[PDB]
Amino acid sequence: KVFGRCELAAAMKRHGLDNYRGYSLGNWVCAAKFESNFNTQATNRNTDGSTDYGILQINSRWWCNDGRTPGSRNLCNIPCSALLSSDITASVNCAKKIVSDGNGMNAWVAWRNRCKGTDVQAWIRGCRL
Ligand SMILES: [Cl-]
Ligand SMILES: [Cl-]
Ligand SMILES: [Cl-]
Ligand SMILES: [Cl-]
Ligand SMILES: [Cl-]
Ligand code: NA
Repeated sequence: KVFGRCELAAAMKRHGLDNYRGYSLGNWVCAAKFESNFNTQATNRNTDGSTDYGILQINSRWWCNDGRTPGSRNLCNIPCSALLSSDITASVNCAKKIVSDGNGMNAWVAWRNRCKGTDVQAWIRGCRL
């Protein structure tokens, strides 16, 4: 599923991601825009052999099991394919664990490079929230 901007903002808010660990909704919508272009089915292979999955490009190196990242962990205790569903529940719950692990949203390199320090509120402007 490819979300619309306001549609994703509404879903993220409903799942309690807005202001989670101090990060406003705009930060999460911005991260998703540049990680996946709002596409739940997004996948990308990393140089080390792991793969990033879903709307927030969660890495099989640490967080999910895809059966093909030898030596990796599964800290969210989910198949990586669950991160590709049209329902973003699994992605949100995993993202909450990632952003809680000490480095905040810096875990998402696209957020650090393209969202951090910018007018992130622009990403939710105009939406009926
Ligand atoms: Cl915001
Ligand atoms: Cl594996
Ligand atoms: Cl393969
Ligand atoms: Cl959803
Ligand atoms: Cl933080
Ligand atoms: Na894994």
